[PDB]
Amino acid sequence: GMELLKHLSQRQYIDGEWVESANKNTRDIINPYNQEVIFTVSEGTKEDAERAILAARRAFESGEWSQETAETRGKKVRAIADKIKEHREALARLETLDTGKTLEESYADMDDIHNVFMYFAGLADKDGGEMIDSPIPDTESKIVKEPVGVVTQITPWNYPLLQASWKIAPALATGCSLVMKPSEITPLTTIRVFELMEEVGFPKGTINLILGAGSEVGDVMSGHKEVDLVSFTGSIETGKHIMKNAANNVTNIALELGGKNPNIIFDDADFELAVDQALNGGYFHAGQVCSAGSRILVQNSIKDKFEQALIDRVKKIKLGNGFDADTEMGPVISTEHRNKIESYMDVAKAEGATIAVGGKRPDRDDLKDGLFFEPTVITNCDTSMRIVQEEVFGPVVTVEGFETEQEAIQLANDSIYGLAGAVFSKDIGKAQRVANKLKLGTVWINDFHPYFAQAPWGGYKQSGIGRELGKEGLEEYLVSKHILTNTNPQLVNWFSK
Amino acid sequence: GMELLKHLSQRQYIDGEWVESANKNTRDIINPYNQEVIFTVSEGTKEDAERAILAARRAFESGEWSQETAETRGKKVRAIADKIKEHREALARLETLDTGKTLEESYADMDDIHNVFMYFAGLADKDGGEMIDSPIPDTESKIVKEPVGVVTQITPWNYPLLQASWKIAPALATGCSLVMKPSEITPLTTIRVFELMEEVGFPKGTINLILGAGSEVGDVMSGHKEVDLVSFTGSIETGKHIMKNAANNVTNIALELGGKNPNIIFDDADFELAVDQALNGGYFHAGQVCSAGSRILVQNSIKDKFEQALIDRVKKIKLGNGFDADTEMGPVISTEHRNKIESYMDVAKAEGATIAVGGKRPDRDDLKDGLFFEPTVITNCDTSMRIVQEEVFGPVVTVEGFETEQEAIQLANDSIYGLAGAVFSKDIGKAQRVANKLKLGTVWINDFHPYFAQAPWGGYKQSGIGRELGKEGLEEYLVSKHILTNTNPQLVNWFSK
Amino acid sequence: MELLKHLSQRQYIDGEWVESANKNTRDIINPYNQEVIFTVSEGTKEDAERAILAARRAFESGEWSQETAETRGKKVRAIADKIKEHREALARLETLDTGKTLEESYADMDDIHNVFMYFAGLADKDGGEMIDSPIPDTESKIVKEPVGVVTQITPWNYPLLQASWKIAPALATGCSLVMKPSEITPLTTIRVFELMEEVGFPKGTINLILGAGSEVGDVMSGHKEVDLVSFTGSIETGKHIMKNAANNVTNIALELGGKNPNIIFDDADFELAVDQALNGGYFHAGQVCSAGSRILVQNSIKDKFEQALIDRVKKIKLGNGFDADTEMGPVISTEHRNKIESYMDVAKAEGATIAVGGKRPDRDDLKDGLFFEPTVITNCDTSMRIVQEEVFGPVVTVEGFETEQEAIQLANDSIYGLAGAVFSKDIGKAQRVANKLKLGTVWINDFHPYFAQAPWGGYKQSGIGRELGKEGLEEYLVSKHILTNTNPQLVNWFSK
Amino acid sequence: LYFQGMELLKHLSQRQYIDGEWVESANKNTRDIINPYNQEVIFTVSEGTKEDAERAILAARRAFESGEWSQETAETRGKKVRAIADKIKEHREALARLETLDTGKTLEESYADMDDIHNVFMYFAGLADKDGGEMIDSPIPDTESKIVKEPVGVVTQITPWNYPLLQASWKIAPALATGCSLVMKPSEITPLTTIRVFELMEEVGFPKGTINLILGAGSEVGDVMSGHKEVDLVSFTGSIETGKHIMKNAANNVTNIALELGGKNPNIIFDDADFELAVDQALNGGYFHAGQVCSAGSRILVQNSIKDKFEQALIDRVKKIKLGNGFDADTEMGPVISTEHRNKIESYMDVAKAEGATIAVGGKRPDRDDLKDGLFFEPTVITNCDTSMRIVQEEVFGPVVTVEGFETEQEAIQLANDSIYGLAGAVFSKDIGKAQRVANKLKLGTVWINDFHPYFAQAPWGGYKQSGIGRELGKEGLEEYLVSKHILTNTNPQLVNWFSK
Ligand code: NA
Ligand code: NA
Ligand code: NA
Ligand code: NA
Ligand code: NA
Ligand code: NA
Repeated sequence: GMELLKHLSQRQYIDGEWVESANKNTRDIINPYNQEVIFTVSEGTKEDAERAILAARRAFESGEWSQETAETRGKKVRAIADKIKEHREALARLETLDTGKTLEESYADMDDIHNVFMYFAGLADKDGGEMIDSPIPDTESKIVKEPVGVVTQITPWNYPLLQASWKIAPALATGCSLVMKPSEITPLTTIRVFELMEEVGFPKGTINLILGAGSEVGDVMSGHKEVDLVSFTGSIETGKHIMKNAANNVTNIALELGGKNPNIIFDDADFELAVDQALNGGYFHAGQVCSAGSRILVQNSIKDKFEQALIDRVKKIKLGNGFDADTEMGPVISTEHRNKIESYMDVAKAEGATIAVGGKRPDRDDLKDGLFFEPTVITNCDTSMRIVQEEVFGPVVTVEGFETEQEAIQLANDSIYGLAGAVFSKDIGKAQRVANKLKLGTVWINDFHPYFAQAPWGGYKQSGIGRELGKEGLEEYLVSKHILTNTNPQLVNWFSK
Repeated sequence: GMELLKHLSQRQYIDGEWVESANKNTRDIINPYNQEVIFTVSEGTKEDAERAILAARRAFESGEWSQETAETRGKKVRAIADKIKEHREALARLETLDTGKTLEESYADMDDIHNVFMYFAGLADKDGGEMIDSPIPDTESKIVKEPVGVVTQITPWNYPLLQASWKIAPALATGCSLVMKPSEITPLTTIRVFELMEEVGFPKGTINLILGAGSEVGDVMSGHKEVDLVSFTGSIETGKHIMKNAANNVTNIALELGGKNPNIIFDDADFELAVDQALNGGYFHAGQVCSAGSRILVQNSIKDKFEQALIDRVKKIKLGNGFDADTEMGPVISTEHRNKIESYMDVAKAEGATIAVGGKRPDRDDLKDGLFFEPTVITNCDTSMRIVQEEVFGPVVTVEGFETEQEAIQLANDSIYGLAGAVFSKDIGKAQRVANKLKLGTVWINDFHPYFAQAPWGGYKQSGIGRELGKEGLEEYLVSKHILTNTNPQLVNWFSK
Repeated sequence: MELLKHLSQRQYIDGEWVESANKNTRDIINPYNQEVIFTVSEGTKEDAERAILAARRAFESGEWSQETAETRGKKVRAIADKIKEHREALARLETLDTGKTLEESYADMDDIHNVFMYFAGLADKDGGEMIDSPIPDTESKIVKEPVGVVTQITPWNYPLLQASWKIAPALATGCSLVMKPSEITPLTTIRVFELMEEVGFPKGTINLILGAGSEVGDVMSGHKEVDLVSFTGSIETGKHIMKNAANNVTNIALELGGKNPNIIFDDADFELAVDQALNGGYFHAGQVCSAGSRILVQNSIKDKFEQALIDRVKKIKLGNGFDADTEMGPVISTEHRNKIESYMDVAKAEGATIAVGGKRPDRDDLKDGLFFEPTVITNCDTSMRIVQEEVFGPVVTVEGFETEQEAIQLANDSIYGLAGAVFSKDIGKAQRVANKLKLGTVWINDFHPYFAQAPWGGYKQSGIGRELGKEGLEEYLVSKHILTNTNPQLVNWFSK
Repeated sequence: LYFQGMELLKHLSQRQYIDGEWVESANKNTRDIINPYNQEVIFTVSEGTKEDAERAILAARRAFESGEWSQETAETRGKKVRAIADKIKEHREALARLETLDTGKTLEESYADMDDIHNVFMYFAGLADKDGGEMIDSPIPDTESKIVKEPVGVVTQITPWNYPLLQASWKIAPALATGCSLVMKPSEITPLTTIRVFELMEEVGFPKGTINLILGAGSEVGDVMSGHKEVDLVSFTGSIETGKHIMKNAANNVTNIALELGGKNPNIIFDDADFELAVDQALNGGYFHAGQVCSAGSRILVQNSIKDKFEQALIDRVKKIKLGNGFDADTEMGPVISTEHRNKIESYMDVAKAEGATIAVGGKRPDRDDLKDGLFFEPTVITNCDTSMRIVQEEVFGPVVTVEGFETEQEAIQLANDSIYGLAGAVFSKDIGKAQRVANKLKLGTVWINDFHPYFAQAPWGGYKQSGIGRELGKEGLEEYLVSKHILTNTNPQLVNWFSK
């Protein structure tokens, strides 16, 4: 469906105007299902990014949005939520066109996105600070929460609009001015949400959209002196660089990098549930969702049976066009990403692991032109291997065995990451013991994947800094100010007269 | 009084043992009043720092402190507070010996320190997380707050034990394990507080003290993979380096880097109060306290009179030995710091400002051997000058005029810093308008200097990242985990059978 | 006429619009002309019992109480949207029923929308706490649940606004409710129940009882299946309700109005203070719960203030609330106008001066309605009954004071504690006074503001508990401490 | 005849404490305090008058209005509350012995109590300066909106005979931490530890009138404490009948009430419970403090497949419970509190019989020589009963348990909730998921999963339904002693011009 695109903007949005790149450069956007060019958009310059940042500062300083009532900001955020639902069908199709995920996955996404905006809309006017009981007589002490200021927001290619919603909603609810740059390879739904936000109506410069991967654009967004918070979701290497650049101005950072999310299955788990959720954990969005569970840890007494049950089902996963109802798994996002996955299979082999199923591009005629990769299970591996220690971010799972509860915890925590993970067991007490010991921002007990606006999401260790979603997510966009009034000021007379 | 030192430890404290440096290196500690060597301590190695970090990790993982009840942690933090009060006299004298500040200032410090530990002791068991209303039927969602983990803590020379208290108290209250390194030039009260903490009794490895050059062990304390939070208070250049190092492991950072704190005096201020508090803001601890007000902004109609009234009083400030009750202002901290202050006077002159009073080392016989510098007032300057834009951190103030409320706000915000500031005016409504527009973490209305454990302290912009003190200060030492239990788990059956 | 042509005339119990069990009815009056405008069911005590039992059944079924908080919020938001959609007709109905101006009713409907919206947004924002247990190997959590079955009795001043303050949190939290509006002003409440039915809630979640039938109030306050009784109205009725609630140790929330003081210092903005004294005294003919009937004015400006106030009072335009030029409508009922008249007799007997007003207006177009002239009473003091007792009408008293300390002492010399104002350009002084006033809401250089984001309620005899804000929501929740011992060991205290 | 235990009462005050002075009753009336172990008079104290209570209330109001305590910094109030806590620990031994002397409970139970009481004061000391209100994001442009929390004002506090000093600590600690002024009246039959804690509080030092102690059950004293116009909150713990009367009196001034009236606390034992744990905890639930603690579990609901075995195991152990002097280390259960209370328990056994229940064991006063003079009653198990009986529907507050069977999870929940009460209860099952389902459906302020009795200052305690109004302990408990004030400042006030000029 190209007609989606006939009225879609191809430009950046800076200081209230849809504008081309300063040098008129463009980029061709691809559909991963067939590798065909589907759209062409502006490829911005570092100067365009600077300009958007300066526009955001100007707007912030003008106070039109930062001084708007929180109730009114909430209404405007709610109007965005309603736009998302109104345009659910076209937004879902656009996300499927751009990212390759199934239309059913995109629908679920748009429902979630609506709920993200709705949550933050409702939160906007619920906490402006606190009154402090001052330990000094005849003083009044209060903490006032203000918008952090100017924020730069960089989003990834896995769930572009969802990740955008997680950043935009609190930023707008709190009164910040923002500059957003989506992944250079998946900008379509982000352009669309900016059109919608423009329709809702915000003061000029409050929201700005930069497009591309232009030289130093990232560096400007992370290193500009007028930025108060840089919020980045993406690769670990890029994130570290971003944090180093933010240091030059002592700028707050929020990072969500990925993680190797463990899926711990005890022998007293509901076996069929555990297999089902291992599949779901490994292969939803071809294993590219941030919540993906690529590291299965299964108790030794059920390991052999578990491995086979998993493989039996992996063999039946239906690959195809995300627009087709029968498709269960779409393609991976890009050539570069598929190549990384292929190199990892080589690593697995070199280390002596077994490719139990999958591990190559599918041959089928209707899959030949797209960026498909078979769902894969790697067995006979251990925590010392690169394939276990490094996240591939593809439709690939590893399987390790464990003997004891203590061992499962130790193995699961033997990782540089700390994003999310699950424990499966009918023994809820045991599951809760494991959950309390796992160094992960989210632990699921007898589930896999859930996240929602009402609860914070983020990582321990190298999976990130800070939180998105929930009240903690909103707090990344606020800054505290202690105003202390002396209501009966007297000279101190410490120095001589 | 060097009997204060006859049983003071000269060693580091690592994994429950007082130990020398791995290479037996030492450093001579000086009294700034007379530049005499007063004590010799171990000068630790980068391997000593690594060892302390590994000990903190081991202890953390053992759970003896991290899994102790919050109530019990609070009792132990309270026992520290009680030790501080019990040893108030000797601790105050030690701080005066090491830092040069007056004994009265040290006494006030020790009272404050007691109150910091007491506040956090009381906070320890007041919030373990929250229950979330899950949007998914048949699920329980909770957010549990855990200690962040292993923390490294680097403190400055201005208020060594105070700054230590701000970091140690929440770290211990929340169940973290810590490695602390005080300023290489002022370690004495920090050594002493470690002896006191050891007496209170903590599991081995919970607290560790490293001594010596930040240039040796700093990179390890900021860049080690087993650290979960690096908390640094000190110079801006060092802080940026520390944050860039922390990025290598995506490590949380908390920074307080000082600031050029404005003191805004309107023509309807209580005049005598404003002069008094300008003196206090400029010259308490020879202008070296983090709350110092070096940038005075005074309304033009009272400026000429204000300048003279300030100068009249500056001429009478009594410099001397901090142990002498008549002393109002002690020396500055070191040769290096005094040299920086002298270079700044040269800058002021080169830029065309006037040294209205002071601006040199005092001549008097009893002051000749110490690191004294005269309280100084610089006039005829403006916001474009280096002397206005750069913080000297000494007994020096600049005076700028302003015509309007709007101008005062614009000038005060024309700075890279954002730590604290004051507004003086009998028109409380106007003071509140100004306070709301100042980009500062603390604004005082008709006061100067107050800070206290009940309220968060920290900076906007280049003054820092995060907060110390208050509930927010405690929160730096916690991490959130969302535990989601599915209480009626069903297969999803997204994939084929 | 078409405004009422499709409006239900019945009660709403367990998902059905029903007549009274005895088919009794009550004629509803328009205070502007005293004409009967509508006829509705006058329920029985058995009807009230049946609604309470229906609410309990629904609560126990869990369809609403176990609905997700996010979904409950969407439903409460849908109510808010209905209010805005029907803003025009709802405003006209409130004016018809209560007599207040159409402009006042419009403002009301905008506010009511915002009340539902606020609570919709709050519904899913706090489910309880994790506690750091002092017992090793235990998990301690506090789960917040709906309080249960709630009865809600509302007054005649701002019927739909007061209904919104109660309904919004009750629904957001998952309670089941039984509401009874003032017998004399049920129209907008019937309408909002039609709208809520359209939004769609499980049968029994919401129920509407109409009337002042024998023992109906007593059933709503004294039934064993009720978990909270929330009442807004007169002090005498509130006390009776609390005594009845005691028979089952039932939570009560009460809002009983108050003598709200308006303190004007000589350094106030003078014209602002006169303007706001008028607004405080005479908005809704002085019948709004935020009304300021007790003016305390500093002696040095008192004479000038009194005359400025009187000059303006003489020009206040009385008339039909539907007419744009009307500034003040009639009072609510014959009984209420009679209470106001008896208070003027008291004022005279005590030796106060009726400086202006104090009687029914004569004008031809006003003759048939329940009008009472805006009134200013001067030369009075805190020892008088007129100053100690609130009349809740278009009447203000004026007392002088010399000092800040005296103003505070006078303002606190009252059984009430609902709201009040301080007018002064000296903000530090206004803040000192505000901190010392025993009132749930204090305005500095303003009069009347209230809003869903902040709690409203009274100290002393003005009430128990709060409505609006997070505290208001909390009246509809109950805390449960669930403590799990994760390594239970025998205690072995008793011998084996 | 002298013995070292006399040092315990020799210097203990016998008077009330009003407006900073230890004073006798206005009419010099006194009351004899008894030790329930031997029914001997152990001490004589003032029995105050209604005028004494009025005077204390007026003193509290005066003090509150003076602001010396209400305007003290929260930090400083916390230090003072902490000093009280430290006094409790310092005098732990004597306070425990005194509580055992006055109430009859074992010395080990009193020791545990004093540790708890210390922790209560410590918890509130720590809480005192942690929340002064909120800044509100105002929907009106050019306004500032804040909520300031103030002490509620003058509070009256009436405590029961079961855990006199513990219940006193639950009330005093938040009242002082928040800056209220208080008037406290302990149970007329158990005032000793309350007098002692007032001596200790006076040592710590508070402004005159901030704390006041009334003693007795004098005519209309209760009525003055619940119905006086100068009171802002009445907090009562005790019987349901008294609580209702108190609430009705509080209504005359529209006065806030906080009530804790006890309850019939269910102990639900599934067939997949740890059997020996469940029998152990059923004993603990039924018989700690002779079943007089407020957390007592008198209503056992046991799944039918293990009911017979459970009933016999319970009875086998009940036969071995050691009754005796609370001061003796071997004592497992002490006497009941008074003659009137023991009589109520005896009349309930008559009711049980009339209704057709079986007294499986106990049900009478013990015969043994060393128990003959005290207010002892045998630990009792009543079987073959059902939810329609008075003995199941009404709480006896003694060393008595009833045992009902149930077949299903749904049935257990239904039966457990078929009660006018709502204080606390337990679920025993190795199936934690099931226990959690049951816990969420029970209409009780506290639910224990595989435990019985725990309460602590960090978590609120209170009842649904007729067990009470409001909460004690935790942040919610502190909040009973605070009142909210919304201060709204218009920072750019403009005339409205609604009325014509
Ligand atoms: Na991290
Ligand atoms: Na300085
Ligand atoms: Na910063
Ligand atoms: Na009125
Ligand atoms: Na009240
Ligand atoms: Na109740």
